[PDB]
Amino acid sequence: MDTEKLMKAGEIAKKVREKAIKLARPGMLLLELAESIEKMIMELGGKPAFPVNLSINEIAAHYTPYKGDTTVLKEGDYLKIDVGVHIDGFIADTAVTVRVGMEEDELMEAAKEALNAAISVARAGVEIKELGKAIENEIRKRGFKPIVNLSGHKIERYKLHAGISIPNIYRPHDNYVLKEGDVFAIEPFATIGAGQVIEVPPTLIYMYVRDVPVRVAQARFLLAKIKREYGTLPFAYRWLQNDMPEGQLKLALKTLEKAGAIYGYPVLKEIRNGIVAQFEHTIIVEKDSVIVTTE
Amino acid sequence: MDTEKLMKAGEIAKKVREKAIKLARPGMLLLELAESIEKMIMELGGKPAFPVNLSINEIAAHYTPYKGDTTVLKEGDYLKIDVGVHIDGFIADTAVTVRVGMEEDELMEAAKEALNAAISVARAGVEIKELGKAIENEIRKRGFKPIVNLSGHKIERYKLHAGISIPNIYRPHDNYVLKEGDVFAIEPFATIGAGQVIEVPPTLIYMYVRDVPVRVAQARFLLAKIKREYGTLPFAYRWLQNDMPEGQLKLALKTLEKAGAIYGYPVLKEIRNGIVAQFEHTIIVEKDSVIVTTE
Ligand SMILES: [Co+2]
Ligand SMILES: [Co+2]
Ligand SMILES: [Co+2]
Ligand SMILES: [Co+2]
Repeated sequence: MDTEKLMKAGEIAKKVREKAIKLARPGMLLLELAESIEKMIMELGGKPAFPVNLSINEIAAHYTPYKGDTTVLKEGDYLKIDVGVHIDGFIADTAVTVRVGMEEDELMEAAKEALNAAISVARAGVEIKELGKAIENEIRKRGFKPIVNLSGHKIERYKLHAGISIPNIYRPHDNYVLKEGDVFAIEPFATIGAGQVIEVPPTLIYMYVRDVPVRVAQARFLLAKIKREYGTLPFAYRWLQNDMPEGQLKLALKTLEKAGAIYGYPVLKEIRNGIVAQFEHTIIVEKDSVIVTTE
Repeated sequence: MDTEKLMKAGEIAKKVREKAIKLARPGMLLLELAESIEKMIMELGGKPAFPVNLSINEIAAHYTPYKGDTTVLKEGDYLKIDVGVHIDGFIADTAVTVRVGMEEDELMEAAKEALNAAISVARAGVEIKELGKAIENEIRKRGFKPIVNLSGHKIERYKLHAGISIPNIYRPHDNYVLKEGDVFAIEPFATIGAGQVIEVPPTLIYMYVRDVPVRVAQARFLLAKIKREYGTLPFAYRWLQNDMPEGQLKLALKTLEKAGAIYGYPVLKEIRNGIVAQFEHTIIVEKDSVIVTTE
């Protein structure tokens, strides 16, 4: 409803993402990197739209450190930094892949070019299948495979994944027409593996879905807290770690997940352990072009 | 508006579908089969929602005979019969695979069970991803591959493919939640091939997409007929082969395509030419269950 906040969120997302790239040096602790970016988001005037994802190599997405994580970056690691910022619910979602301490390679170039190719065809009145075809052709002509179950997505106020997605493959019936004012995150994922991700432990990210009558008090009040503190945007297990002892925390989240009150987003790994590269920008559809808010 | 028109469309689609199975015998002309099915739809009181698709073996979908087509069913052929009926815009979309002159096999069973699995979990409140998972699990545990770029779809009045899809694979962000009153066609495709379909000539089905000024007169009268008789639902090239000679028809159709008035839907073939099996039903989502309009 207001492009000013979408542009502000995008400007902030761009700034933090570019600083995150500078911090991604061999030896950097992931936890330290994550907290710096999220603090930087704060210091600039926005709130995180979701916890910063730092996904290494075959880990495609949904990895955000936790208090006690000793993972450090290593030279040669294909680190995907996925950052989201929101200004009053208006979101900017962007991502880049850095090969730690090294230079970009062909796998990375395929994902980045696929993104450029989809932005180039996007405008009001274009069918989503057109973006999908653009993305897939760029990835496949370079000898890589697109990830079929991870895609771009429509973004609405306080709703990161609005329902309509922009696949990284051409689907003949993806006939949703981009409308003026539509906000979408386009995110090609390329890999040398099979082209599919699966969920694996641990679950570091969750999202509130519904108020469920939970009996045990500890879980009942956590839902209430999650509810008004995070609302409908994804939150990290890390964000709740100092609020209560880890043991009961894990139990409460489980109880809430088992009752269907919140849903967990387990780490996503490429099925054949193939390295995954990803690039992403958020766009606002205009009549004849698109505005890339995170560029 | 009314679940009654939806129920009515489904009853006719089922009857017609059950008749088509009986006629799928060796030596049957696809053209004879398509014409009989479509005439029966009209005899029963409905109008085709799309032309009867008769897709054999590696041809996954979008094949509908044309006048002069000599294709006949051979014993052993995996015939996918996809039929749709509408009653004043309210659609029933259903499909079955028959191994011509033979009994059902594991490939067909996987697709069928995948469908039954998705339906058993569907009800208001469930995210689309849960249906994707159910489908993918039944196809994969039997050793086959779900088709990644062909899938189920939300159905709206006079809109066969409404935007929201139900994939045959699990995607973690398919979080559209089924709502009471939603109408969807669940359609698992399974194959022994790679699991992906590509577009190949000919284009035997088209669909009116936008009201554009046509400079040519026969193209303009043609578009007038399309808008008048088919509206926004797909139509077969076959349905127009009598209005004007082939050459005039081809050129008028190309002018309309270039003008952006209609969109062509080429035949879909499994990329590694693997046999494709498909089953499909239309469902109306209820509070605690679903009505399968096409059973
Ligand atoms: Co992102
Ligand atoms: Co995204
Ligand atoms: Co169908
Ligand atoms: Co269908």
